Formats: sequence, C-alpha cells, structure tokens
Amino acid sequence: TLKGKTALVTGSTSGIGLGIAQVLARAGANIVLNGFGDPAPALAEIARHGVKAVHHPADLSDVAQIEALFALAEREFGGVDILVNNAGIQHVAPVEQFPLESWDKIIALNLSAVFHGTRLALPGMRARNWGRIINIASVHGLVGSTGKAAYVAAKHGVVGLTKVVGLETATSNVTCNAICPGWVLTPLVQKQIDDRAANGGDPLQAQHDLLAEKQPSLAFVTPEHLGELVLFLCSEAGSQVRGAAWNVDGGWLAQ
Amino acid sequence: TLKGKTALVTGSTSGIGLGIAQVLARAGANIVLNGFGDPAPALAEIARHGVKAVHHPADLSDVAQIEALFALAEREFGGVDILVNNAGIQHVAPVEQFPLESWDKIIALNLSAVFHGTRLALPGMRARNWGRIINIASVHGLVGSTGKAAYVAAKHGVVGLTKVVGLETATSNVTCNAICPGWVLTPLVQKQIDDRAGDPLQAQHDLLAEKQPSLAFVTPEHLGELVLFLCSEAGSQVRGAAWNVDGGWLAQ
Amino acid sequence: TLKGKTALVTGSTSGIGLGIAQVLARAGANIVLNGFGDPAPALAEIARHGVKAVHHPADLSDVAQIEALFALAEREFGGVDILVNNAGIQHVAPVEQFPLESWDKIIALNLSAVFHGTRLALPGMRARNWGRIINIASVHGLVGSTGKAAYVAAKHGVVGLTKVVGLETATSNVTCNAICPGWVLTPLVQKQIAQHDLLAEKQPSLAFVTPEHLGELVLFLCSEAGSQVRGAAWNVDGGWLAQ
Amino acid sequence: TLKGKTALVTGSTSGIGLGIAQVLARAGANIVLNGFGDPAPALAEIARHGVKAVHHPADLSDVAQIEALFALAEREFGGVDILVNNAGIQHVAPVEQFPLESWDKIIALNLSAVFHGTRLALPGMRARNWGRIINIASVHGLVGSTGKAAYVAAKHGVVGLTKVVGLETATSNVTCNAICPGWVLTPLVQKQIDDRDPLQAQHDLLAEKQPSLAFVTPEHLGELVLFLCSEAGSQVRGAAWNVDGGWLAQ
Ligand SMILES: NC(=O)c1ccc[n+]([C@@H]2O[C@H](COP(=O)([O-])OP(=O)(O)OC[C@H]3O[C@@H](n4cnc5c(N)ncnc54)[C@H](O)[C@@H]3O)[C@@H](O)[C@H]2O)c1
Ligand SMILES: NC(=O)c1ccc[n+]([C@@H]2O[C@H](COP(=O)([O-])OP(=O)(O)OC[C@H]3O[C@@H](n4cnc5c(N)ncnc54)[C@H](O)[C@@H]3O)[C@@H](O)[C@H]2O)c1
Repeated sequence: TLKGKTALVTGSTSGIGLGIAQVLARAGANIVLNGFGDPAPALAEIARHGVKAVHHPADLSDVAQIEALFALAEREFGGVDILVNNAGIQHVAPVEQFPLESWDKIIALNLSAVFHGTRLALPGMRARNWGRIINIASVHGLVGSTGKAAYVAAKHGVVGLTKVVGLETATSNVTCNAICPGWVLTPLVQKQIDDRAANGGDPLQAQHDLLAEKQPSLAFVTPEHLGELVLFLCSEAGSQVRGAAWNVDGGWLAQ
Repeated sequence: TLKGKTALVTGSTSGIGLGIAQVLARAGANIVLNGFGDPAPALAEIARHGVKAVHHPADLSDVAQIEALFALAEREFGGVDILVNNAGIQHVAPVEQFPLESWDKIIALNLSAVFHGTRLALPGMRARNWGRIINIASVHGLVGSTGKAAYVAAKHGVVGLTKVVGLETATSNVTCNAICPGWVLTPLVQKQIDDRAGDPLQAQHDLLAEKQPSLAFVTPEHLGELVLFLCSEAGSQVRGAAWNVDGGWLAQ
Repeated sequence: TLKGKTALVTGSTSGIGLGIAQVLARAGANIVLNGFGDPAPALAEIARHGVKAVHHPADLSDVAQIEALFALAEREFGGVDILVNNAGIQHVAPVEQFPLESWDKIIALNLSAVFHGTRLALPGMRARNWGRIINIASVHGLVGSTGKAAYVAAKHGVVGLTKVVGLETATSNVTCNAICPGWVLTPLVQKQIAQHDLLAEKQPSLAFVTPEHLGELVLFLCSEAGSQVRGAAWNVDGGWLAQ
Repeated sequence: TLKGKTALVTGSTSGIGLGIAQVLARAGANIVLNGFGDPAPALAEIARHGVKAVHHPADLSDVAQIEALFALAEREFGGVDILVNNAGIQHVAPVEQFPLESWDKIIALNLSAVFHGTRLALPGMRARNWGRIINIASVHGLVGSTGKAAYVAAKHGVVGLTKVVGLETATSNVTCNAICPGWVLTPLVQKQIDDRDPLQAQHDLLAEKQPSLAFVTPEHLGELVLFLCSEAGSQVRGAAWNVDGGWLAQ
C-alpha cells in the first residue's frame, strides 16, 4: 500500500511520532526516524515490519540540523514522499511568567521547524508529482488553554501554515493537512499529570481530572489511531483533502 | 471488517449515497438503501459485493415515511449500526426571493431528517454499545455562498447537531461526526459538464475555480472511504467533528 | 445617532429583546416591539425615550403572523431600517428523548423566523439604500452542549444564514451580522439555575453578559464603523469560545 | 469616554495604528505612539485633541527595544491601561522559496512582539484592576492565502495567543481580544491603487477576497477598539472579531 514510499517522521523516538512511524512501516513505507533519546527501540520497532529505517538525531531548533536530516533522507532513500512534522515540546506558565527562552524554544520547534521541514520536502514532492505533508498540530491550534501561551500560538501557527501550503499545492498531487489531537498519554502529558499530582497526591486521580476537564469521552486518543489517520490521508481518498485541520479529540472542540 | 454490521445510507439510489453504500458493502456491511426512483440499479450494485441489501423509498420530509424506513431496517436486520445521513437538495435564489416551499423542504430534508434519523437510530446503538452516525454536511455547513440561504442554514444546523450528538454519546462506543465535502463529481454535475458540443476539463476548471483551489472533484468513493475510516477503531475518539474534504475550499 | 430610523426587535416584550430595544430607542430609533406576555411595561420603557413605540404580539413560529408583524411596521412606519432577529426559546433533553414538537417549534422560531424576518425586511432596505439586520444567535451557533439538539442546530443555521445575507448584501449599504452571547442572566437562564455553577462549566469570566452590553454592540453594528462588518458572527461570552 | 487613560499603540506613525490612536485621543486617552519615520504629523494629529502624546521609535523585533518602549510608558504615564498591538510586516513568496530571514522577521514583529508587549503591560493592568489588550491580527489569523506562509502563521499565532490571555484574565477586569481586518486602506495600499481608474483598481484589487469591494478604514478600526474599550466590551474575552467586508463569510 505504501511500498515504494519513504516517510520521514520528526520526533518519532517516542509518543505520537513513534506510533505514526510504526503504522506507516506496517503499510510498507521506508522510514527516517528523528528525535532525542535512545533511537534503538524505535529502529527495532520499525525493522519488525520488514521495512528499512535510519534515524538522525537533528535538534530541529537548529535550521542547519534540519537540513542535515533531510540530506540523510535524500542520500539513504532518494527523497521524502511523506513528511510527518510531529516533533514538539510543552511548557506551562501564566503569560507574564512565561520564560522568554521557552517562548522562543516552543516557537522554534513547534512552529518554525514545521515550516523548515515543509520547505525542504516540497521541491522533491512537486518534482515527483506526488507528496503528503501532515502536521501534528493540536486542539490547541483551534482553541486555547490557560498557561499555554507559547504552544497555543505555535499550534495555531501550524494550522495557518497548513492552510497556506495546502492552498499553494492545490493544483498538484501534493497535499498538506494537519491532525489536531486531543490528549494522548505520552511523556509530554504525564509531565502535566505529575505536576498536577505534585500538591495533593494521586497520579491516577490527577490523570482522570486532566482528561475529564477537557475531553468528554474520558478516553485518551492513541498514537496508533493517529497513525491510521495519517495513513488515510496518504491514500487516494485523501487526494482532495487540502489545507484541512482534522481533530481527533474525544469531543474537546465540539463544546 | 464491517462483516456483521448494518448500514443505512439515505439518498443512496444514485450519486453520493450510492458511492458511499458501495464502499460499506465491499467492507462487508449489510445495506438499507433509500431514495426516489427505481431501486433496482442500486440494489444490484450492492448485492454483487456478497452482502444483503433492501431498499425503502421513504420521502424524508415526512416523519412517518422516515419511521417506515427505520421499521424496514429493523424488520430485515435488527436495526442500524452505521447511519449515514446523506441528502441531496439544493435551490439557488437571493434570500428575499427565496421560495418558501424551497426553504421548508431544504430545512426538512437537509436538517430535520438528520435529527429524525438520529433519534431513531441511537437507542439501538447504545443498547448494542457500538454505533456510528455520519452526517454528510457540506462546506456550506462551515461557510456561506450567495443565493444559498436554505442550504447553508440546514448544513450549518447539521454541523451543530453533530456536535450535540457527538457530546451526548462521548462516553460510549457510539460516535457522531460530519463530513463536509466541496464540489463532488455527481451524475448531475457530470451532466452540467458534458453539456459541451468541446472541452470538459476547462468546463470543470470554470466551475470549480472560484471556490475550489484544486480545480478537481471530490468523488463519492473518496467519501465512502472516509465513512469507512470513521467506522474503524481509529475512528473511536473522533466525536462531534466536522471534517472537510474540499480541494482547499475552507483553507481560503 | 439613529433618529428617524425604525427598528423592529423580535422577542422584545422582555429581556435581551427589551434591553436591545431600549438602546436603539435611546439612540433615537422608533421601535416596533414583539412578543408575548403584555407590552405596556415595554411600551412605556421605549417611549420614556420620546420615540414612537408600537407593538405586535405575533407568534413567530407562524409565518402568516410574522407577515402581520411586518405589515404593521410597514403601515406605522413605511417599513424597517433595522431588523433585530431575537425571539428564541429553549428545550433541554437528550436527542433521542427530544420532543418532536419541541424540535419543530425551536427550528421555526429560532431559525425559520429569522429567514422570514429577513426576506420581509430586506426589499425595503435595498430600496431605501440602507439597512441593518442583526441576528441574536448564541455561543451555541458555534459549539454544542449536551441536551440542546434543536437549539444548537437552529443557532448554527442562523450563523450560516447570516453569512449568505452578509455576502448577498456586501455590495450595498445593508449589512447582516450575528451577535453570539454566552450566558445572560434572564428568566430563561435562571430557569437553568448558585449561579457560579451554571457559569463555571461554560463561561470562564464567571460573570453574566448583560442585555445592555448586547444593545450597545447592536448600536455599534448600526453605526458607520459597522459599515464593512458583514456576515460576521461576533461572540460576547466571557471566554466561552476561547477554550 | 477615556479621560484619564493611557493607550499605547504600536505601528502608529501612520496607517491603521495612527487611525486607532486618533480615535482614542478623541475619546480622551493619553497616547504613546510607536513606529518609524518622522513622528511629527502623528504627534500633532493627537495634540489636535488636547491629550499628551509621546513617541518611541523602537524596533519591536528587538526585545530590549520593546522593553525600553514600556519603560518610557512607565515613566511618562505610570503605565499602559490600553495596549494595542498593531505593528505588522509582510512578504510574499511561495513556501519553498520563503526567505529564511523574512520568516524569522515576520514571526518576530507580527507574533513574538505581541507576546512581549503583553507580558509587560499585563502586571500593571492587573494591579490597577482595569485593562484592555487588543491585538490587530488579520483575516489571515483565521484563513490562509497563497504566498503568505509567515504572515498567516504569525497572525494565526496571534489569534491563539489572544485566546490564552483572554482566558488567563477572564476572572479580572482585564480583557484581551483580536480585531481581524480584511483589506484596509493604508498608505502602502493607497500607493498600490495610485499605480494602477482609482475605483476600478480598488475593485480589481478587492474582488477575490473582499466581497464588498470597499475598504475597511483605520477610523472604523479605531471605533471598534473604542467599543472593546467601553463597558459593553467587559465580557468580550479571547475573541477574534473580523471586520472584513465579507472575507470570512465565504
Ligand atoms: N500528547 C498529546 O496530548 C498531544 C496532543 C496534541 C498534539 N500533540 C503533539 O504531538 C507531538 C508529539 O508529542 P508527544 O506527546 O508524542 O510528545 P513526546 O514528548 O512523547 O515526544 C516528542 C518527540 O519529539 C522529540 N523532540 C523533542 N524535542 C526535539 C527537538 N528539538 N528536535 C527534534 N526532536 C525533538 C522527542 O525526542 C520525541 O521524539 C508534539 O507536536 C505535540 O505538540 C500532543
Ligand atoms: N439568555 C441567554 O443566556 C442567551 C444566550 C445566548 C443567546 N440568547 C438569545 O437571546 C434571545 C432572547 O432570549 P432571552 O434570554 O431574553 O430570553 P427571554 O425568554 O427572557 O425573552 C424571549 C422573548 O421572546 C419572546 N418570544 C418567545 N416565544 C416567541 C414566539 N413564539 N414568537 C414571538 N416571540 C416570542 C418572548 O415573549 C420574550 O419576549 C434568544 O434568541 C436567545 O437564544 C440568550
């Protein structure tokens, strides 16, 4: 189904990114992995699927490090057919305590890296007259939360960016869309659970409450489910999906 | 995949609903077809996928004929697991010259049929702890165009109603969502095109340019495959959403 | 600033209706009032402003009675310059337990009436080269809540209709917009109700919007500065749509 | 209306910010002007109204200069009651040709500056138990256009940011909202028109995006901000109100 294609998923070392990479590997795509931490588990999980993978540790804060990432993709697999711009970080604090460099570093990773990713993958997709660009935004690309100045700004930014690219690619076989998940139980969310449990004391309760306050299904979204959505978007049935931000969020945006 | 599930698609004797019912039949759902006209073609298109199908000709602005249509599904299949509220009716006029017969029918078929189909389907989906309600709304559930007062109101209402049902069923394995298509290649839109003694592609361009940046049609089959996706487990936490497939229509 | 203009405000015997009516009448507009319950309190309040107050009790779920409300405006005044489509009800029930007549009634009042008002007022506004049609929709014309199948559908419809009319009138001096309030403290809210409980879940400011706020925004849309606000749906809501 | 108040408008030596300043001065607000060029026709346009105006030329892509802007407001006025984040820069190119310094700079001025003005203005607004923060975003906070990657990302970022701050202040007498204009008749735009029948050129220009074929004016915008500033704006929180001649309706 994706046999012949090369997907690059940024921040695929854990979480959502690793789940999406796994689902694309299962569909037959060769895989360029990226992110910090030990790359071994991710590479192991991908190789189970019978598909080739490499990993580059590029810090996407750093535009030159993004360029080296894409160039390893060029050299190892010939180019990127599917780019999933997923790598992202979170920092919680009132707007007037919001650390100036967390502001900077969230805009860097969560927004600018998405543009740099796009600008580097897009010429080869247009040349090859097929491509998919999927940006992992968030419900926070559509609405705010308290404490999330930087991330909401960045995510909104991605949603808008998605529109521009989806529009500029419209007359080609390249599409660009965003997936806006609600809560997924990854390290990035566990951190928030831990912080909420810090005073008081039940991590399981803090978990429920985190979820209950925003997410009426009371159930987390799974990386696999988001990987299957990406796969959807990569099919022919996604050919006229362009510039869209599709939420998978257990009701978060419905209210 | 959908073996053992019953799907009811309204407006499915031709065009969109037919295209969607076909994808669900191929996935292994039994089908309740519905609509005006000779039901023979659509029933034959479904049967060759090795699935059972029946048809009811319910006029969807008549509550009774809707209740008749659901009684059929009940009495053939035990009820509906997958409900696709799909309705074809458009009328174009400036609002002050918009005929009242047209406003009422458009509201009845495009909006109120969705509430009736829903209230009739949902007790069964809850009891069975699994259901999918998928509402085929439109880009015009999210923006306006000139001359389309009734249509835009109805489709916007569907997108709102989707969110209520979506929230109401959120703690269950029943979900409700809307798909919001731009220009879709229908038999009627095709007619409009081959209306040309001499180049059908430029016809298509001229049609789509204003609203649809891709200059290319969404197909009934692209829509069927998204229905199908919404019905997979990867659809489980898609709730109260309104997903556009529109060639870029809503991106500008 | 609206002297010698006529405003017809639906559902203006009471509440948001009456408070919008007051602001317009204060600004100098003659007022056609509407609704149930007894209009003398309303008529004395709008006339306290020294502007002609005239009332019709039409049930707007009835098309013929909407036309008789307008016929009055036409005969007292030579027609409507400002249309405020405000009349609205509510029923709370889960969709599968939602009464069929409540669904039909909420659709007719909360949506169809707005179109009927619109199609009745607009020709006179085009002909006289100036008009405002302002729809009181709701937060629920942008997001849903549980129990509000009919209401959410009707107010989303109003928001979409507003777009169509906003676009159709975009090359004239007539504009058409919606205001989308959150919780206002009114009998039809105090129904739902202490109050910092009903507010807490939905409205982060934990404070009510007032009909006077809403009336002032109406005046703003009626002014020269609303001249290029068209087909918009502007929320007044304590943060409800921000999250 | 605003006698006793201080309004800081960024990008106010012409165009939109100046229109907005003039409307706030007419209402009685003291006025801190910011922006490039000669400040004199602007400082005198506000003096017409009998309020105090000071100008600071800060480059809002430089955080140190944003902070000196707020320091100056502090010293001359005791702080900002009304903050209007208006300054905006633009560059048009397809995404894959989008110049990297142009991406950085658009994000800096049209997005990051809004963060910085906010975090500086808000402590004082809170302390005094009253404030308004109004971000002039764009319809490009809500939709995209071709060629505008950076401008659209930034203005979206503004609209999201505005939601967050309108939520974090929701239980206070500080509100934060966005105004999203379509095409505004600004000196750059006026020179676009001049270069192209003035009225045909206007219509040829607005036809695609703005149904009314007519401009939003700086004046109209000023009057909205004044409205956001009244008591009837008190429960408007985290909103993005479009003024666009029908741009977002379609
Ligand atoms: N979990 C959620 O609820 C949620 C919801 C919506 C959107 N998202 C988005 O999902 C994305 C992935 O998040 P997650 O929850 O899987 O988080 P995660 O922390 O589990 O993983 C983040 C991934 O990004 C990598 N990464 C971190 N900084 C990097 C950098 N500078 N350069 C390159 N790679 C880097 C990490 O090594 C890791 O692979 C993020 O954009 C987040 O914004 C998450
Ligand atoms: N109340 C809120 O929290 C709030 C929030 C968002 C939107 N709104 C909207 O504001 C509008 C006014 O509601 P409100 O709070 O003042 O409620 P209200 O019940 O206090 O006033 C409603 C008015 O409409 C009139 N009316 C009722 N049914 C009518 C009918 N059948 N035909 C003609 N007139 C009729 C009533 O007689 C009354 O004068 C509604 O459309 C409502 O949806 C209110």
